[PDB]
Amino acid sequence: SFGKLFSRLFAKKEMRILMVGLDAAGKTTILYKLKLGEIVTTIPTIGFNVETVEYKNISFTVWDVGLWRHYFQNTQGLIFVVDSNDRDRVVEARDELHRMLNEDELRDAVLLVFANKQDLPNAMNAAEITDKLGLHSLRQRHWYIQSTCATSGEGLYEGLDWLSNNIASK
Ligand SMILES: Nc1nc2c(ncn2[C@@H]2O[C@H](COP(=O)(O)OP(=O)(O)O)[C@@H](O)[C@H]2O)c(=O)[nH]1
Ligand SMILES: [Mg+2]
Repeated sequence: SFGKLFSRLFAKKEMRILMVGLDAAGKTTILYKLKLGEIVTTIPTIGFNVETVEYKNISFTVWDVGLWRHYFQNTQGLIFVVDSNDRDRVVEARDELHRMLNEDELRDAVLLVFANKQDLPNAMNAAEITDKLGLHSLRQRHWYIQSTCATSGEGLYEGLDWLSNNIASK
């Protein structure tokens, strides 16, 4: 499944794909669903828990948003996970997304937004999320938004296919 997607990137030097988002967005769930290796938790500085899956030359690195700079230098992809059902935190998610995009060291990173929890009845759809995250206003960035249900895995392949293809082409 996902392994073949990411083995496209074999030619690259050691790289990072950062996946961030507010607490409860579904990040840990997605990491587990990838099935690309054990999720290992480290605490590099007091109060800062990082989860990492190392698959071949790729480190999937996950923390909650809402001294990160040393991680950015080899980050090729940025995945931003939003709870599509959490209307009351979408403004906060927009702010955290754009602060991340304001980091000079992430200028060239490819952006994948997972609009997660699409299984939920009252979830905002991907178009609403796009509007509310100000994605249409980005002009230099390569970005894509993908509707997902992390607990079933639905949508993960499609979004990761896009992400890996976009990094690979560089
Ligand atoms: N309904 C629904 N629940 C989800 C989905 N993805 C994750 N969750 C749930 O949301 C909660 C938070 O997930 P978690 O992976 O720990 O979020 P994290 O804080 O971003 O690491 C858990 O109860 C998950 O089962 C989804 O697509 N749909
Ligand atoms: Mg988590």
